[PDB]
Amino acid sequence: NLKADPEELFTKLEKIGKGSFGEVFKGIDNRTQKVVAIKIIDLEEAEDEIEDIQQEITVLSQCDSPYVTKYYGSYLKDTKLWIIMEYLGGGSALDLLEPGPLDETQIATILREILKGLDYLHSEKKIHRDIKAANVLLSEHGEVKLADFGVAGQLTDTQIKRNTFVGTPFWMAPEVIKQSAYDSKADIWSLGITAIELARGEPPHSELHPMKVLFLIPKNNPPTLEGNYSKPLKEFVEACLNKEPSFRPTAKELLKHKFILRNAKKTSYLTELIDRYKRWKAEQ
Ligand SMILES: Cc1nc(Nc2ncc(C(=O)Nc3c(C)cccc3Cl)s2)cc(N2CCN(CCO)CC2)n1
Ligand SMILES: [Cl-]
Repeated sequence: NLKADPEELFTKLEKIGKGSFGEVFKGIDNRTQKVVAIKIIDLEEAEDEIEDIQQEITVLSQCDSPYVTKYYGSYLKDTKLWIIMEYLGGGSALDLLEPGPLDETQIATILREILKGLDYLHSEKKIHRDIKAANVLLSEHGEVKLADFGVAGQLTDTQIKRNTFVGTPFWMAPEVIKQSAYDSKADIWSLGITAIELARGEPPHSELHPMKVLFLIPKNNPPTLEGNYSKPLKEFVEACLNKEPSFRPTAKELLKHKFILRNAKKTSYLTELIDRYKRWKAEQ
């Protein structure tokens, strides 16, 4: 369902990011005047990532959830491919960390919405494989959605596990680094690392070279959350960061975890964080 002539339907506005894959622009849906995000990739300079792009578009085209960035479509325009998504204006969860620490209500609220996204994806037999705060985006009023499906994987009846080495090293599950047969439980490990990232501001080993953690993670005991945090938060992290994937809970099970039930509140309260970042960035 590749479409054509994107500028008949969208207005391309200013660059807002990226990067490695391509360049990302703000845009307008001319039909509704809603704002969109447009990733433009020139495919005559592709040339190996082309297979990954095809996979990314496939995954995007099959997702339909409040907890995953809304996909408008992929458009051919001469030599270039336009990947068009809803624009979320609140920043990423990583951005929201920059001015300072979160409290456990904010951490639980964000984790609960990530979990609803993971529950959705995993129920569709999809694996995100790059869960981290940078890939968790917020609307300007605090809605929280998963983004960047650039390395997302799909399980099928004939392929019940993946084994591809993808992800971001600090957040990668040990079985992914080992290139063992793995599934959605890899996302649950990454969620654990993300919980530490939300609590501490950065993942375990964050001051080491990424290549070095590739040997450390499979060997070392799993990270724990250290510091003056509630016991249920520490337990939530511990549950996620089990070396044996089958011992990790599902996303569905974690939604009922004491940490989430006791501390998560309305997403609209996250506007406080969004405002904090806006103030901070304006003074930086
Ligand atoms: C880089 C960036 N994106 C933003 N919102 C997005 N919504 C959806 C996105 C998305 O779907 N991208 C994407 C695409 C399009 C294809 C493949 C894969 C992916 Cl990941 S990106 C907001 C933002 N700003 C807001 C907050 N700041 C001001 C504070 O003062 C800074 C600027 N900056
Ligand atoms: Cl928004």
